[PDB]
Amino acid sequence: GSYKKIRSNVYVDVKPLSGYEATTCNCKKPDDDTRKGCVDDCLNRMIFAECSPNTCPCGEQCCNQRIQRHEWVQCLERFRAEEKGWGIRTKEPLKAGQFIIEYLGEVVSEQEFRNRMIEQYHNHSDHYCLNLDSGMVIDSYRMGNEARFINHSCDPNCEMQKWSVNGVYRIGLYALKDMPAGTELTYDYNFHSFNVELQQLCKCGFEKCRGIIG
Ligand SMILES: C[S@@+](CC[C@H](N)C(=O)[O-])C[C@H]1O[C@@H](n2cnc3c(N)ncnc32)[C@H](O)[C@@H]1O
Ligand SMILES: [Zn+2]
Ligand SMILES: [Zn+2]
Ligand SMILES: [Zn+2]
Repeated sequence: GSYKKIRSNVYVDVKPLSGYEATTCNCKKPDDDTRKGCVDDCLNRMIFAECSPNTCPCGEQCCNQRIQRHEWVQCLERFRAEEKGWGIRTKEPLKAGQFIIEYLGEVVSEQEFRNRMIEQYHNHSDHYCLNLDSGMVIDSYRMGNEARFINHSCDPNCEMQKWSVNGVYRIGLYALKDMPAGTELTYDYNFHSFNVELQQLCKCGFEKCRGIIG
C-alpha cells in the first residue's frame, strides 16, 4: 500500500469545530521537574479536552497536551499480518490508557466522501477512513500516517477517542489494556468506521468474533 505521509490533518471542505474551548483547570504544579501534571481529575481531561498552553497552571509539566505536541510512541513497526494484509505492532510494552498516536488524513464532508467512494474508492479491497463528527470523516486512502495500517478486532487492545484540541475535534489512539512487545494493535472499526456499506469478513480470530466488520 502506497500513500502520502502527513504530520497533521489536511482539512479539505469542512471545519470540525468542537464548539467549546478548553478553559483553565485547577491542577497543581508538582515541584519535582520530572513529575507530570494534569493526570487525575483534570477538568479538561474530564470532558476530553487538551489544555491550552497559554493558560495551563502546569506549563511544561502538563500531560494533557499529547495531541497538540505530537507525542506519538516511537516503537511502532509495520509487518505482514497472516490473512489480514499489513498491520502495526508495538516493539516495547504499552500501558493501559497510554496515548499511542494521532489518526491523520484528509478531513472531508459526508458528501465529498460518498463522491470519493464512487469516483475512486469503488474498486478497493482495503478501506481507510474514520468517523469524526456529524457527517465528517477522516479519509486516509491517500494521506495519513502509520495509524492507517492498524487492523480491526472484535476484541481490541486499543480505542479511538475523539478529543477537543484548541476548539477542534481530533482523534487519538489510546491503549485499552496492557500490551507486551510484539503485540499487534487492533481497534473496533464498527464504533468508528463510516457506514456506506463497506461490509468485509472479519478474521480477528476472536473466539466470539462478530464475523463481519460493519
Ligand atoms: C485501515 S486498513 C488496515 C491495513 C490493511 N490491512 C493494509 O494492509 O493496508 C483496513 C483494511 O484491512 C483489512 N482488515 C483490517 N482488519 C481486518 C480483520 N480483522 N479481518 C479481515 N480484514 C481486515 C480490511 O480489508 C480493511 O478494509
Ligand atoms: Zn489540569
Ligand atoms: Zn494541563
Ligand atoms: Zn472479528
